[PDB]
Amino acid sequence: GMKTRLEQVLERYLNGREVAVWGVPTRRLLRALKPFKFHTADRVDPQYHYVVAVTDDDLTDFLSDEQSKSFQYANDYLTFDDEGGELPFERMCFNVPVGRQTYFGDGVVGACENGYIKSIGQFTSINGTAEIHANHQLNMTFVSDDIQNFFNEESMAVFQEKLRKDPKHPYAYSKEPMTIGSDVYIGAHAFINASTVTSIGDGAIIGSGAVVLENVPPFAVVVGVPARIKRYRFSKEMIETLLRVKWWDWSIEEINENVDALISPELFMKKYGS
Amino acid sequence: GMKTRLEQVLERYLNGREVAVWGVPTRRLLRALKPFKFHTADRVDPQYHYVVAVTDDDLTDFLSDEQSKSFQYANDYLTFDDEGGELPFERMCFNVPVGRQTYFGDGVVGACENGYIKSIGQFTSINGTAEIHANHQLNMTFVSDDIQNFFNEESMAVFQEKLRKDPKHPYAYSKEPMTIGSDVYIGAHAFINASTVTSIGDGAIIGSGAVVLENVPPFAVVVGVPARIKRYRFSKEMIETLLRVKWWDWSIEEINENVDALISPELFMKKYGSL
Amino acid sequence: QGMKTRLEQVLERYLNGREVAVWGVPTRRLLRALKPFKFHTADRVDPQYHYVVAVTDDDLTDFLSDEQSKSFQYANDYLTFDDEGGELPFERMCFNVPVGRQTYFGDGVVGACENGYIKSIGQFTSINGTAEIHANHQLNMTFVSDDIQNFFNEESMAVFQEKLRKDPKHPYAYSKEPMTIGSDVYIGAHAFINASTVTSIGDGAIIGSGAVVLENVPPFAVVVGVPARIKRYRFSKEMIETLLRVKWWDWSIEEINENVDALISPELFMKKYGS
Ligand SMILES: CC(C)(COP(=O)(O)OP(=O)(O)OC[C@H]1O[C@@H](n2cnc3c(N)ncnc32)[C@H](O)[C@@H]1OP(=O)(O)O)[C@@H](O)C(=O)NCCC(=O)NCCS
Ligand SMILES: CC(C)(COP(=O)(O)OP(=O)(O)OC[C@H]1O[C@@H](n2cnc3c(N)ncnc32)[C@H](O)[C@@H]1OP(=O)(O)O)[C@@H](O)C(=O)NCCC(=O)NCCS
Ligand SMILES: CC(C)(COP(=O)(O)OP(=O)(O)OC[C@H]1O[C@@H](n2cnc3c(N)ncnc32)[C@H](O)[C@@H]1OP(=O)(O)O)[C@@H](O)C(=O)NCCC(=O)NCCS
Ligand SMILES: NC[C@H]1O[C@H](O[C@H]2[C@H](O)[C@@H](O[C@H]3O[C@H](CO)[C@@H](O)[C@H](N)[C@H]3O)[C@H](N)C[C@@H]2N)[C@H](N)[C@@H](O)[C@@H]1O
Ligand SMILES: NC[C@H]1O[C@H](O[C@H]2[C@H](O)[C@@H](O[C@H]3O[C@H](CO)[C@@H](O)[C@H](N)[C@H]3O)[C@H](N)C[C@@H]2N)[C@H](N)[C@@H](O)[C@@H]1O
Ligand SMILES: NC[C@H]1O[C@H](O[C@H]2[C@H](O)[C@@H](O[C@H]3O[C@H](CO)[C@@H](O)[C@H](N)[C@H]3O)[C@H](N)C[C@@H]2N)[C@H](N)[C@@H](O)[C@@H]1O
Ligand SMILES: [Cl-]
Repeated sequence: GMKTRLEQVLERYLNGREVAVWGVPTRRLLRALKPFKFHTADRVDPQYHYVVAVTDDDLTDFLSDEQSKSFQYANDYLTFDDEGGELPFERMCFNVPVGRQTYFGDGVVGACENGYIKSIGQFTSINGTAEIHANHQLNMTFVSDDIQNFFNEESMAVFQEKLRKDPKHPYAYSKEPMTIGSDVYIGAHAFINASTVTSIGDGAIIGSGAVVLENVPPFAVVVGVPARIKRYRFSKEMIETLLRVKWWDWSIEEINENVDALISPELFMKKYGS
Repeated sequence: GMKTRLEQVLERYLNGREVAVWGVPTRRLLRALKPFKFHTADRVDPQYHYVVAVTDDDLTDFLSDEQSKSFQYANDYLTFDDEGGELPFERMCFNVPVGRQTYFGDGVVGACENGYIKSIGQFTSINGTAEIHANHQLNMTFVSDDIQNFFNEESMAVFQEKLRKDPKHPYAYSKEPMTIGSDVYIGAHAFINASTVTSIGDGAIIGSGAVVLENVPPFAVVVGVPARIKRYRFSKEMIETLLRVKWWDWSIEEINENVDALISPELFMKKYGSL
Repeated sequence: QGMKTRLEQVLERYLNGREVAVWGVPTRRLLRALKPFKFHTADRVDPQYHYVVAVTDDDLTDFLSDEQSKSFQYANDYLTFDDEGGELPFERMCFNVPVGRQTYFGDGVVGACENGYIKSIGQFTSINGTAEIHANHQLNMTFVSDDIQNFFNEESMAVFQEKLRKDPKHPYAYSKEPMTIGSDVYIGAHAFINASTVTSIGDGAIIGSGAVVLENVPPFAVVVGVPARIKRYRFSKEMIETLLRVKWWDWSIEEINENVDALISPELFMKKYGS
């Protein structure tokens, strides 16, 4: 129903080639490949073939073969098992928009599937171990969720009605899915609570181990259990300039023309601050 | 003979059907499928077939397939590679009893296999990243465990004898394996120390990131590194009542008959006000 | 790669001209490692003629529960293909990284060896599989992303690398030594060590579960917390000094067994080696 990462890349780049499967195929992979022509990879030529590596180990083996030298990433090959891997173009993850050059792990892929995330910006870097989950209801006698597997139609109706009016947003009910900005960095073993967080601002840094229970302002650096603001990456004038310029939506050419201002915040302020 | 999750479900529900394997069969699967007829899934019909998706992606595929619309969870299908998934009936994980509708990840599966856990309650929800490990010996010149691979039988015997006497339970020696109660909730990146914890009480909530180094009282809410008690979910009076009522052992029929009391603590204390 | 996997180094050392019997579903990567050898799908296996390679841990568990495994000895006659961080009875390489005997860690630390963040990991060291070791990205530019560099032309890349190599805060662990992780070190679950700011986890160090380690851990220090702080040292300053000279973790196997009384009892260790 919803285009996988691989499905989006093939639409964009397969360009009528056949798919050369590198590695042991899976049922999920074969279903995704039914509309196209595909075969077990043997001799591969990027004029004729698109290489799908099934697992990361498959990709590792393929990138080690001399036959891969003529294949360029995403344009001519991809890994099937890496829904959170970044791409050179804006993509969808389970109906969540994800910007260019943004990566995350299966925890966040799940959070996208669970409806917890509104979007993830560009050039955002999320450690694979990050976790994003909602709270369960905290205003009933039980805290379990799978208890509802035992609920009949009537029990489940009252259960849902009280979830729906709970202002603490159990299961992120009746709140906005959170936006994760562009140029965000999230370190290892971090948690973001989907019941109380709607906003991880542009440029925000979430340090390793941080348990993030409330919104992170743009370009704030938060650490600790629970996450506290340690510092801001830039002055407020530089932050508001960054929020107006939005360099993370710049074209590739634009990124290179102004590389100097991207590596020097001082020149960035100088060029764009007024 | 320690039975997988899948074997326990097949024993209960297969009901003379044939197993239809949805996905690539692994050796762990074929060892588990030994007492049953099975084939590679092609056309399936829950009248003659119980479908075993091997991986999570296999189940995703199967459930995306139109042949699945007639298959009920656990009754007619299961994922083999999810030893921690919840079930509608009480089960074993490495001979550790697990209540109904309780789920957890591979780390807690590993804890069951390592012998760290006596039992896990009903309607308990444990994030898949939770870790439960014991301490190594802390009173020896060395802290390694795998050094013992180099011990000969006599060396190993003195090593084991000191371990068995250690009051601080390295490798959880000489202590009770821990209980995890019912209606327990454990967040992401949590840790429970198997050497120093014997019980996660009924109804406890363990916050994300919490490092749990001592017993968590029933219905306590613990957070932090290390975990400390921020509050209890219910009054002192309600906790005693809950511990007597034990709704988590109720029948499905009782859960629906008394759902009003499950949904409102206020009503629960009226209904069970005089025990 | 140019570089030998753990399995490649084990076969080189012990295969001894035998055929490889594959226990489990082979992978394309495994089949490439096995290419120069005669190999086959494990049916009946005999350690005189076969070396068993289990593909996954699940396969290893299966093999070791099969009666056919009784004759096979760890590493000498069988290994797991996909356990690059597992322990070995001899010192080995993980990518460019020396790793001592009976030392294990998980894929996070494997990745850290591949990234260039680790100089060496000592002997008899135990690292929980969830441990993470990563560096900081640049903190003195307009952006913090790394994959933005996938868009850099050659000129853009050059000014980017130029500034990075001048940064005294070591983004991507630039301009610093890769960290050494000592011998007889213990690292608990959900621990993090910052490769930008740490160059040394001393011998004997204990890093507790949940710790965020932002600076060097002295030898035999016990550190906990976010950020990690020293709770105690395992031994007195004089025994630490004695341990760092004796380096029992470099001892041979017979030495370990002859001196097991000193390894078990720090007090006897001291009377013997402390001068
Ligand atoms: C936040 C981060 C990116 C860099 O911030 P920084 O500028 O280096 O911060 P500093 O080193 O100046 O630290 C300043 C203060 O913040 C604290 N601090 C910084 N990072 C912290 C963290 N992750 N946890 C707890 N405290 C932290 C320091 O203890 C110090 O405290 P003090 O000021 O009270 O003495 C880094 O610490 C981090 O977490 N990077 C993650 C790397 C990683 O996880 N690897 C891969 C994941 S993708
Ligand atoms: C603990 C939890 C259940 C909610 O409890 P709560 O009482 O609503 O928490 P509140 O934020 O309202 O306030 C509780 C107090 O403890 C703190 N706190 C709450 N949760 C915390 C956590 N996980 N870690 C650290 N501190 C926490 C709050 O900051 C506040 O502290 P204060 O007294 O010093 O101001 C929830 O925050 C949580 O941790 N859920 C984890 C979600 C998850 O990981 N899911 C996976 C499982 S499948
Ligand atoms: C660090 C550790 C080894 C125990 O050390 P210890 O010498 O027993 O220290 P204790 O727990 O008795 O107490 C030391 C103090 O530090 C605190 N502390 C100890 N370990 C801590 C941890 N991991 N996190 C936070 N705080 C901790 C204690 O609360 C205690 O209180 P105090 O400072 O107020 O006195 C242990 O706690 C640990 O982390 N084990 C690892 C389990 C694991 O994850 N295993 C899998 C790996 S393969
Ligand atoms: N190699 C060194 C670099 O590694 C990390 O960044 C990497 C990610 O690791 C990688 O992600 C992949 O691996 C993750 C971890 O397993 C998975 O979650 C994810 N789905 C998967 O695509 C992205 N593709 C590319 C990105 N630059 C660090 N942040 C970075 O500082 C470090 O320099
Ligand atoms: N989907 C949305 C729900 O997700 C989580 O609950 C889920 C579990 O995640 C899932 O678990 C599975 O996935 C885990 C994560 O990989 C594995 O560890 C585990 N072994 C595996 O069975 C259980 N089967 C069903 C349970 N209700 C949240 N707690 C809940 O708030 C949220 O509403
Ligand atoms: N079984 C119980 C023992 O378990 C852990 O020690 C084990 C490691 O778990 C294991 O590691 C393996 O599993 C890890 C977890 O997935 C992977 O990261 C790793 N790559 C993989 O080789 C090593 N081989 C052996 C070591 N003794 C505890 N530390 C120890 O106190 C406990 O007694
Ligand atoms: Cl039952």
